[PDB]
Amino acid sequence: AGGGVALIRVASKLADLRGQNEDQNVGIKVALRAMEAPLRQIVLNCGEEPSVVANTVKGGDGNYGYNAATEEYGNMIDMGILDPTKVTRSALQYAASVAGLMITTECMVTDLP
Amino acid sequence: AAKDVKFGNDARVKMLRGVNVLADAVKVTLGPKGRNVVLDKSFGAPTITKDGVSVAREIELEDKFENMGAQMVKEVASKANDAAGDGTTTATVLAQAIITEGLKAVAAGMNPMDLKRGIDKAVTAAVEELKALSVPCSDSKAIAQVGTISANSDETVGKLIAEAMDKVGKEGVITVEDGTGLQDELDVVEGMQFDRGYLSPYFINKPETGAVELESPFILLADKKISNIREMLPVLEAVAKAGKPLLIIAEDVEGEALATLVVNTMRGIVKVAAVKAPGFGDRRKAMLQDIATLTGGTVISEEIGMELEKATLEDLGQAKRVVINKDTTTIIDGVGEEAAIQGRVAQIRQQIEEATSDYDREKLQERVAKLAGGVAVIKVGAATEVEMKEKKARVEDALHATRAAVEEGVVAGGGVALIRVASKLADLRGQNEDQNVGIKVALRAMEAPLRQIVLNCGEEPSVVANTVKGGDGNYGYNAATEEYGNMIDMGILDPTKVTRSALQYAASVAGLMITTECMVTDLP
Amino acid sequence: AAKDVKFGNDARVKMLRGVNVLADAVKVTLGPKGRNVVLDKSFGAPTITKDGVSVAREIELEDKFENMGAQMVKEVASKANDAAGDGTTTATVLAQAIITEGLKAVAAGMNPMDLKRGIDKAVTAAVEELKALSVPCSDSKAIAQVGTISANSDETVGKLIAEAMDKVGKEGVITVEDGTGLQDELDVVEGMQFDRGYLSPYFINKPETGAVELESPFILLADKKISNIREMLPVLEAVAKAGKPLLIIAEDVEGEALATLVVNTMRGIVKVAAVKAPGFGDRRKAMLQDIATLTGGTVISEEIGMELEKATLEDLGQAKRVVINKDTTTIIDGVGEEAAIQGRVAQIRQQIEEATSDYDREKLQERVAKLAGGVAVIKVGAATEVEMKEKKARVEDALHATRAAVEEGVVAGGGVALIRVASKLADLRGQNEDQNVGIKVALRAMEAPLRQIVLNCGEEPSVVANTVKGGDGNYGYNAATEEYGNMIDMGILDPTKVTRSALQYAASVAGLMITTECMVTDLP
Amino acid sequence: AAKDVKFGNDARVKMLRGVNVLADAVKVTLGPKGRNVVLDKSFGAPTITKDGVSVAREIELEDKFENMGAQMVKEVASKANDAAGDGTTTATVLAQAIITEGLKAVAAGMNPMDLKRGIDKAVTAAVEELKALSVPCSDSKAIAQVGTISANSDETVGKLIAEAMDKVGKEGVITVEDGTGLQDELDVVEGMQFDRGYLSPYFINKPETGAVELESPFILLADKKISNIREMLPVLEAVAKAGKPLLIIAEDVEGEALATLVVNTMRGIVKVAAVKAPGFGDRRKAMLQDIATLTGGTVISEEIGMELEKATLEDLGQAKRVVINKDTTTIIDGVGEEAAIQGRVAQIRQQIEEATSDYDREKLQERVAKLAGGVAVIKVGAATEVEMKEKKARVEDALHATRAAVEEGVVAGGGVALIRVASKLADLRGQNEDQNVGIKVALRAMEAPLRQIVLNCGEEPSVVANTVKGGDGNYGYNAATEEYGNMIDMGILDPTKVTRSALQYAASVAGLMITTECMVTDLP
Repeated sequence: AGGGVALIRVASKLADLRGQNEDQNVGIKVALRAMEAPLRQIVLNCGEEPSVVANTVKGGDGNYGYNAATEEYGNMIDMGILDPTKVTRSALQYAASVAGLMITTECMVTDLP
Repeated sequence: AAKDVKFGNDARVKMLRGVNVLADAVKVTLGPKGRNVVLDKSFGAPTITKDGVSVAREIELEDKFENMGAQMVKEVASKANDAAGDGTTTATVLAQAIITEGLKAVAAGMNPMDLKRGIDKAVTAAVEELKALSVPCSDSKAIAQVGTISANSDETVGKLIAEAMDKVGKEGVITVEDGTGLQDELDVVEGMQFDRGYLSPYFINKPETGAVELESPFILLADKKISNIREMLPVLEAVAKAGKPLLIIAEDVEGEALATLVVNTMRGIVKVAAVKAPGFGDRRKAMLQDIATLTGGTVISEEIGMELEKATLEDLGQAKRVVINKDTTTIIDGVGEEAAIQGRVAQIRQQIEEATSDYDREKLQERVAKLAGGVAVIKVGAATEVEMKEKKARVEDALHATRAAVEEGVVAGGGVALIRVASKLADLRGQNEDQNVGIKVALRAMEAPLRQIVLNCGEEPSVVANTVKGGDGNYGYNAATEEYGNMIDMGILDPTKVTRSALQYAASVAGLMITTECMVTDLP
Repeated sequence: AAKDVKFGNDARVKMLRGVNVLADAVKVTLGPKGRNVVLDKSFGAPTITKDGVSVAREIELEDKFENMGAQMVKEVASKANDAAGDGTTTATVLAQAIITEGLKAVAAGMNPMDLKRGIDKAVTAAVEELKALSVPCSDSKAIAQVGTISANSDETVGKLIAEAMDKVGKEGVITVEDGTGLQDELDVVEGMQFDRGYLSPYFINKPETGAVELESPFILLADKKISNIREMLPVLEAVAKAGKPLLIIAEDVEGEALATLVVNTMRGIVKVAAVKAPGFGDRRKAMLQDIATLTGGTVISEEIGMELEKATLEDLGQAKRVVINKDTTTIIDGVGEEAAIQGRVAQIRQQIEEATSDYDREKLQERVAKLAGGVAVIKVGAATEVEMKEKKARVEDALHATRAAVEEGVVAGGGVALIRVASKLADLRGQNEDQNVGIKVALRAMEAPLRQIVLNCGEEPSVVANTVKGGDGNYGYNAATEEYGNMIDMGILDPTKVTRSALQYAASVAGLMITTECMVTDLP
Repeated sequence: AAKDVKFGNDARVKMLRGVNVLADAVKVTLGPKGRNVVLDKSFGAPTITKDGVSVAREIELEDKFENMGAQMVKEVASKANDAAGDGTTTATVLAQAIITEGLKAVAAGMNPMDLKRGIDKAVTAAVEELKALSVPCSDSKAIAQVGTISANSDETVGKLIAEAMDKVGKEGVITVEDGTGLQDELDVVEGMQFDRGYLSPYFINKPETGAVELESPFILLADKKISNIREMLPVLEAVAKAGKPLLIIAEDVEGEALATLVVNTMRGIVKVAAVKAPGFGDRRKAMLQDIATLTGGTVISEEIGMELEKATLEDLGQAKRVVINKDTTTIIDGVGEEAAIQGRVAQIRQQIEEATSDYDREKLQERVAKLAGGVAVIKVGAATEVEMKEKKARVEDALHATRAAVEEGVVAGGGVALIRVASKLADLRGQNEDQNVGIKVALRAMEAPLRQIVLNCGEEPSVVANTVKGGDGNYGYNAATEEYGNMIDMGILDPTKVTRSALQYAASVAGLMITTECMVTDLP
C-alpha cells in the first residue's frame, strides 16, 4: 500500500517490539516514529492535519490508509496507490544504514575554508 | 512630552509581539498538568506558582508598544476575573488566538471592521449556545457538588456552602471568617452589602486578597461630598485616641481629604477606609438611613443641622467587622437595636404596599431584602493555623465558584464547552466574506484553549480536539486522567458565567486590537 | 517595572547554569576530606570555611535567571537544614544531580510532568526504604553514642546529652547555657517551649546562630493584635528605665508598633523581640494564660477591660532567660510561684479527666506535658572562654543531631544510605517510559553524593560506588580511613531524618525546576 | 558550486520582490499612453523604447532569487509572445497581480494547492467566457480592420492582407519581403510551409529578422539521417562549383556534419542550412516525396536502393526563395514543371477517396491543401529604404495579428475583455474556501491590466474600472480618446488568442510560484 502507509502499518504492527537494553528500546521507538514520519510529511504537503491522519491510519489494519490525492481514507490498493515492496524496503534499509553510521559518528577531518 | 507614533502594520506587529509574550507567559499554567512560572522577588527567594493571575500581574515589557498591548490584554483578563472569579488564563489565551488569526487576516487585506463584526456575531452565537448547553445548579445537591469540586474535591467546603446558601438564600451575603475552634461554624448575622468600593487601591489591608478588612470599625455617614479634612479632624482624632478604626462612607472623598486619608493609612497612625455611598439621590439617602439604623449611628446631614465638627463618638456608627473590595463592600454584624431594624423593615414594606411604580417597588424590594436577609458568616475552623488559612482560602474560592454557578449554571469544564460550542456553530455565516473569515477565526480561537490544555498535558492537541469534536453534549477529554467521557460526571466543572465572561472579554479586546490603526506613547 | 521573560529551553539552561555554579561552590566541602571555600569580607580578612551552609549563604550571581535558580536551591536547602539540622550540602548536590539529569531528559523530548511523577514515586520508595533501613536510637547508650559522634568523637558531650534527655525525656526541651565552673552542670528548671518565632530577622541579637537571647527579660502578655505603639509606650518607658530586656507575645504585631520596635532595636535604646502567640483562638488564650502563670504575670485582655496603658511592671511577666529562633521560642526559668504552677497543672489534669473528644484530650495532654516537664538546662563548663564557646557550639550541634536521631533513628552515614536504597530500588518501575527514566534519574542522583565525597577524598568515584553497591546492609566506604566496613560500627552516623528531609526537598525543588516553563524578572 | 537555499516565506518574498521589480519595469509601457523606459548599451547611446518585450529582455536582478523569479516570469511572458504574437506586457502584469495576491493569501495561511486549483478553475472559466465573447474574423472587411488597427491604423496594409487572404484562403501561407518600386504588388507562387526550422541558431543569415533567408537556394532532400560528411560532400562540391546556396532537408541532422557546415557558413565558402523533415514514420517520407515533386528534384532515400553519394545538381531539388525560422520554414516558388504538381495532387486525391482510417483522412486533406494551395508573396515598395523597412515591420506585425484573429477571433482591446469576463464570472465558487479565495484573486488580477492602462493614461483607475464593469458586451473605455463606448467601434482591438494565451501563461507561472517552497541558487 503506497503513499507512505505501508511504513505506518508496519510501525503499528511492531509497536510491541523490545530490545536487550533500554537504549535499544529507545532506538526502536525512534525507528518507529521515523517510519511514521513520511505519511505525516505527505499529509502536511496536502495541507491536512498530520497527527490526526496518522492516528486514523494507525487505527486501521491491512492496506487501509489515507489517499493524499483525494483526501479520503479506504483501501489503498483499490484506488491504485501502489509502491513496490522492494522500493519501500530499500528506502527504509538505506535510511537506517546511513542514520546508524551518522549517529555513531564521533570525529571529522575536512579541508579548512 | 515627545511621543512615538506607529501607524498601520508596525503598530499591530508590536501589539502582537506583546500579546504573544504575555500569553506565552501565562498560558503554560493552564490545565491540571499546567506548568509553573517562577517570578523574581526583590527579597531574593523566587516565587514558583501555577496561578496565571500572578504571572499576568508580573508581566511588563520594555518596549512601550508591546507593553501597552500586554497591558490591554491584562486589563481585560482582570475584568473577566473580577466579573466571574476565574478564567484569566482562558480569557488571555482566547484573546491571543483571536488576535493572531485576526491580524493574519488583516495582513491578508481583510476589512478590520467586518472582521470585528464577524467576531462579535460568532461570540454572540457562542454565548447563546453556552446558555443552551448549561445545566441548572438550583438544588442544594448541585450547590454542594460544585462547592466540593472547586476546593479540590473536598466535601466539607461543599456542605458548608450548601448549608450557608440554604440558610441565607442563593442571593444572600456569605462571608468567611477565622474559626476559634476546630469545628466549623455557620451563623447568620444582620448586615448589608452594596456595590461601592474603596476610592483608591492603597487602602487594602491584606494585599494577598486585594481587599480591605477591619476589626470593630467605626461607621461614618455624611450626606455631602467629603473634600475638606478640617471638618472631621476632631472626629478622626477621637477615633484615633479611642483605638478602634473608622470606616467613612459619603457621597465622595477626594482632594486633600483623600490625600490625608492616604497619608494616615501609609503612616499607620490611623487606619481609615473611604467608600462612596451606594446609589444616588433619594435612593442614596434611603440607603444611608438604612445603614445608620443597621450600625446604630446617625447620618450627618447638613440640611438637618448636624455637622462634622458636631459629630461625636456616640454619633459614629459601629460594627464588629467590615470588608471592603473594589467591586463591593460588606458590613457584617453591626451593633444596632433589633427593634429598630424591625421598625425599618416594617416601614419599608408598608412603603412597598403603598408604592405604585414598578421600578420603585423593585428598588424597595431590593432594599428590604438586603436589609432583612442579613449576612451568613462561615467560621472555617481547623486544627492548625496555617491549614486554617488554607481552608479559609479554599472555602472562599469555592464560595465564589458556587455563586457563579447558581448565577448562570455550570458547563463542562476543562475547556471543552468552548470546543463543543464551536463545533455546534459550524454553519454560521455573515453578510460578507470578511465576516465569515472572522467567524472562522472565532471558532478556531474557541478551539484553542483545549488544545493548549492538552499540550500542557503532553498529548497531541489536534487528535484530542478532533476526538472531542466528534462527540456531543458534555462529552470531552479529561486532562488529569487522560481519558475521554462525560466531563460533568468526573467533576471537571466550570461555571457558565466564567466561560461566557472570558469569551466575551477576549472577543472585545481582540476586536479593539484588530480595529487599531495608530498609537501615541512616550519616547524611550 | 519592565521585565525580561525567558521561555522553555533558555530558562531551563539558565537555571542549570545557576544550580551548577552554586552546587560546585558548595560540594567541595562535602565529606571529611572535603576542601574549603574562601569567602570575601569588607573588613579585609577572607573567611575560610569547610561548612556548606555559609558557602551557600554568600552565593548570588549577576545573571538574574541563574540567580533565581540558585536562590530556589538555596531556599530548599535552608528549609532542609532548618527542619533537620544538617544536610544542606547533601540536599544541594542531590538537587543539582536530579536537575541536571531531568533537564537532559526534558531536552531529549520527554514530558516533564511524567518525569516529575517518576521522581516523586522513586523518592517515596526511597523514603520507605530508608525507614526500613533505619535503626532505633531510643535507649540511653545509642543516644550517648550519637551525641559523641556528632561532637567530633567527644564522649563527654554525648554522655551529657544522654543524661539530659534521660532526665527530661526524649521529647523534652533542653537548652545550653554558659557554665561558671570547669565542671559541666545540668539542672531542670520550670519552663515551656512553643514554635512561634520572631516576626523579622532584625531582632537577631547574635547573627552567628541566627537567634535572639535576652537575659532577665520582661515578657508582655496581650490578647489583642498589637497595632498601635502609644498603648505600650508607658510599659516601654518603664522597662527602659528598669534597663532589663523586653519581650512581647500577642496575637499579631504589625504596623507602626513593629516599625518603631525595629527602629529601637537598631538604635539599641530598648532591646525588644516580637513574637506571636502560640496557637489560635481559645487554645491560644489558654497557652497565653499558661505562659502568664509560668512567668507570674497577668494576661492583658480586652474582655477584662484593662489596657496596655494601665499595665505595670509588677503585672508584667518576668523570666531569667528566653531564646527566640525563627522556628521556635523557649522560655527558661520563668520566675513564678510554684504553688500556682501545681494548681494550674492539677486543673489541667482534671480538665483532661473530664474531657471527651480525642482531639481536645490530645491537645490538653501535650499542653500539660509541656507545662509540667520544665526545661533541662545544660551549663557547659571549660577552663578557657574560647574553648568553652567551642564546647557550647559542639554541645548544641550534638543536641540537634541527637534530637533528630531520637526522632527518626540513625542510618549508615557518609552518603551510603542513599546508594544502598538505590541498590534496593533498582527494580522500581513506573506507568510510563518517562516515569521509568525519572526513577533512574532519582537513583543516579542518590548515587551522586557518595561519588562526590570519594572524589573529594581523591579516590576513584565509580569504583568505590560500585564496591559499596555490591555490599548489603550498612556496609559502606569510610572517607577518613579509605577502607570499607560496617558504617554504623565504624562511627559514621547520619540521622534518618536528615537524609530523608534532604532527599525529599531535593526532589521537590528538582520537580519544580523541571516543570518550570517561563520566568519573570527585572531587566539588568 | 556551493549553493544557498531559502525556505517558505523568505523564498516567496524574494520571488515577490523580483516579480515586482520586473512588473514595475515592464508595465509602465502598457496602454496607448505608455511611459518611456531608457536602456543602456555599452556602445555609448542609450535607447528609449515603449514596448515591453525589449524591457523584459533587458531586465534582470543582481540578487539570485529575485533574478530567477524575474526570469521565470520573463520566460512565461516570452512563451506567450511566441505563441500569440504579442501580449508580453499584459501577461507579465497579470502574472504580477496573481502572484502578489496569491502570496498574500498564502502568508494568511490558506493552502497554496487549493489557491492554485481555484486560480486554474477561474482561468478556465475565463477562457470559456472569452471564447463566448469572441467576435469571429472571417469577412474580408474584418481582415482589413484587424490589419489596419494592428498596424498603427494603416489601411493600405489592411487591404493588402485582405487580398492576400482572398487569394490563398484564411489558412494559406503569406510572406512579405523586400521589394522594388513605389507600389505594393501581390503575386501567388507554387509553394508550401511545414513546421520545421533550423536545427541550430547559427545557420541564420538574417539574425535581425531571425530567419535563414536564401536567394535561389539549392536544396537537398535526404530521407536518411545525415551524421558524417563522406556521403554528402559531393553535394557540397557540386554546389561550390555551381556557386549556388545549399539548404539541407533531412530526417535528422547530427554528428560533426552540422558543426562543419556551420563552420563553412561562417567562413563564407558556401551558405548551407539545415531543416528537419516534418512528421515521423512513413508520413515524413511521403511528404518529403511531395516536396521533391514540388521542387522538381529527387529524394535521397535508402529504402529505394540509392544513396546520397551520387547526388548531383541535375537530379536535385531547387527553389527560388526560402525563409527558415526557428520552428517552421516557407518554400516560395518551387521551380519545377506544373505537370509534376498535377500528378502529385491527383495521387494524393485518390489517397483521400480510398483512405480507411479517419486520422489519415484529415492528414491527407491537410497534405493536399498544403501542396496545392501555394504561397502568396506580397511586395512592399516606397520612396526610400527607411520608411519601407518600417512598413515591412508594420506589415509583419499586422500579418501575425491577422493570423491570430483568424485562428481564434477578435475581442475588445485595452483589457476590456478581461474586465468583462471578470464581471461575468462574479458567482464562480470552488469546493473549498481557499479555492474561492483563489478565484477572487484571479478575478482581481484579470481586472488589474485595465487599471494599469488607465493609470498610465493619467486617470485614477477605480472609477473607470467600475464604469466599464457596469457596461455589457464589448462596451469599454478607450484610453487614447479618453471616452467610453463600444470598444470595437473605436477600432482598438486585439485577437482573442493574445488575451487567452496571456491569461493562461500568467496563471501557470502564478500557480508555479505560489506552490514554490524551496529555492536553490549559487552563492553570491
